[PDB]
Amino acid sequence: QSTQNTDSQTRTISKNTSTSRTHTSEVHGNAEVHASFFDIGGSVSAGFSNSNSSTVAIDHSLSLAGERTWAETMGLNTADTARLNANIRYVNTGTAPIYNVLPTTSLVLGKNQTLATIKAKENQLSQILAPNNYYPSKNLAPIALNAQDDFSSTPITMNYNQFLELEKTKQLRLDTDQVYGNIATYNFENGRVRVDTGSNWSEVLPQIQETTARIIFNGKDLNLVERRIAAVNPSDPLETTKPDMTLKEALKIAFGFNEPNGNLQYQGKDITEFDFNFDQQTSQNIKNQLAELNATNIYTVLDKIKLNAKMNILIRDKRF
Amino acid sequence: QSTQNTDSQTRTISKNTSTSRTHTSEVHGNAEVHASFFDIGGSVSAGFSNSNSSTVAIDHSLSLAGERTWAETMGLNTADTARLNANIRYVNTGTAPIYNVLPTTSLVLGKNQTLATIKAKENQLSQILAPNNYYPSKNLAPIALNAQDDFSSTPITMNYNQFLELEKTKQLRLDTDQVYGNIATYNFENGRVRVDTGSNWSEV
Repeated sequence: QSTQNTDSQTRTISKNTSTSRTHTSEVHGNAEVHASFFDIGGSVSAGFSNSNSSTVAIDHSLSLAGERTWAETMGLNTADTARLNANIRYVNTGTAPIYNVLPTTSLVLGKNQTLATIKAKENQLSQILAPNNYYPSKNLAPIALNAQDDFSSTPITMNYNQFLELEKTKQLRLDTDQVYGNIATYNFENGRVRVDTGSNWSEVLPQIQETTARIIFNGKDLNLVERRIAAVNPSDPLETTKPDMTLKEALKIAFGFNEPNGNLQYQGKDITEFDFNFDQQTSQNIKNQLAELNATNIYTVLDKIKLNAKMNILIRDKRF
Repeated sequence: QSTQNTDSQTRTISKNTSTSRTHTSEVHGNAEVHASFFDIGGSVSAGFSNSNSSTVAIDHSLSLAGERTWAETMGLNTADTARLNANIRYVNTGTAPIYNVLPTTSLVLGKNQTLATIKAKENQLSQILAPNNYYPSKNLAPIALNAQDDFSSTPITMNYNQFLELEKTKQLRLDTDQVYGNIATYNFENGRVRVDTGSNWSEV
């Protein structure tokens, strides 16, 4: 955005000089009739007129011209027309802490046109992220994602059509494609927990998901809580060596379910007040298990339902 | 793309002064015939006319000139006229997982004119890619390949003829020349699977 002002005082001096010459011939013609009481007369005439002129002229001119200009400019580049700066905050809803967190965020315009994929840089790195914590901690203002460069030296650019589409629709989603982070492990020697920057959670997580039943449960104030319980995988020889896992045992050890008087409960609520949903595979498996146990109502046989790897059980409060 | 506006109020004052001189000689000539009931007459004449003139003049001028300009500019560079940003997604149709994936993509205009070969940068890296999985996972929006630089700081540039050919034919293929990635191997000691960044799948 430019502006410009201008003043101009001009002074003009003009000398002028002229000469003229004129030759003018004229042929006059005249006729007349006169009459009296007894006298009549007539007349005829012609007039030979030569003429000659010479004119000299001279001029001076002053001219003061004052000018005052205003100007105003707007420059733009259709590739680089806007810069995104996303305030963000990390959450850890899991059970383990994660160290030196570097989420790979991706900014998405409209439906699924990805403006940019950004791995976090040193400015966005989070040293610790303990479970049920935010970074920065919830009282503090969210961190600024500004840059695409490894060294945080280039703006997250957006082009003209994208910029127009964004101030019209105002739809800018942020995907979390993946999260980098390290494990801190206990050192048996001097008891200190140390972070290995070699090992990282992406090595470990798929291993966990591939060998444990997943249970999502929201009896705690209708926030989803995802636990994973180790469960036998019949086709994998190492995975059969894990202790047998009944669903009731899983609820007890993972979600604080207990039986004060012979019935499963969550704090003061009975298990029957919650309902189960399964992914189609798990629904198939529990189908076969209810078939083998000759039961119909599942709640009577919670202690007899064996869990398996990659089971997914969602347990919701019935009232909602 | 530039635009410019302009205003100009101008004020002009003019003083003028003139003098003139004229010398005009004239030779008049005349002849006449008169007639009455019994009387005829004639006449002849000549007229000597000298003339002399001197003219002084003086002038004042005000001039208010208002001008209003609009202007508009489009700049371009024929080497750097367009920037490609390819949304992409990785698939693993194999049987093993692959770690820290960095595919070497190549953007190809038309038949086989390669616009650019790009190894993935840290932004496009995929930590795990388990078999029968997509990165990012299929519900999420595809990742943005933007840059040619090692540090993701330069746009994937395209020149004018290439830009025209692309908005005409709209043929922009993406080849996958090769894929970098590491193996995670089982550690017999403590049972953890660990990724060796030395060893990689192209060896295997």
